[PDB]
Amino acid sequence: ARVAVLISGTGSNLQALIDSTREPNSSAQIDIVISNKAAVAGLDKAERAGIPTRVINHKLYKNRVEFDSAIDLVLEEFSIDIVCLAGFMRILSGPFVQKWNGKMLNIHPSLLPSFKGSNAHEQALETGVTVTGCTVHFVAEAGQIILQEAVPVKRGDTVATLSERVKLAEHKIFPAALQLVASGTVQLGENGKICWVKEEHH
Repeated sequence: ARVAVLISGTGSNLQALIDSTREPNSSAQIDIVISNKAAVAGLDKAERAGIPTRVINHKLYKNRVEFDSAIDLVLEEFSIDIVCLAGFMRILSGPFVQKWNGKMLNIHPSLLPSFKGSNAHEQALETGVTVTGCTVHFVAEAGQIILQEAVPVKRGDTVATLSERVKLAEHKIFPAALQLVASGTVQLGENGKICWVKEEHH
């Protein structure tokens, strides 16, 4: 499967994703990294790895739909099968999300549905949970969960220490989820729920 990664900044998890696709039995290849912001660290990561990049500036389009259509055109030109969001900070339009239904992944630094939105680590700490984690899910208008990994909150943790621990888990589950979807092992059913598929090819 041909994969695109959309970013807005540092491209958190991008290197983890790249590394996984270099592995022997990978079902995925990262073929393009697209940013809505020029000269961000994630682009440099991609470029240093020899992966094509594109910058699509939202300020050059009339509205959200026009902007997302420009992204989609690039995805079409590169024959992309699957999209991963790595710190993408714009809201994708309904039409874009619908087209990419069951083919676009995102990650969140909590065990959804807990701690939705920004600052999930601070939320976990303020709430006083002893268990948090990360969730990779398909993107919807939210979206069906593919994988989750629980991560302990330790006594004395700061936002930084908890964030680093959750990031190590993300480095593991984002590529694992990508491989599941790229291989066809995990697919979105016609009923809108996750389907674990037994593949014909052995």
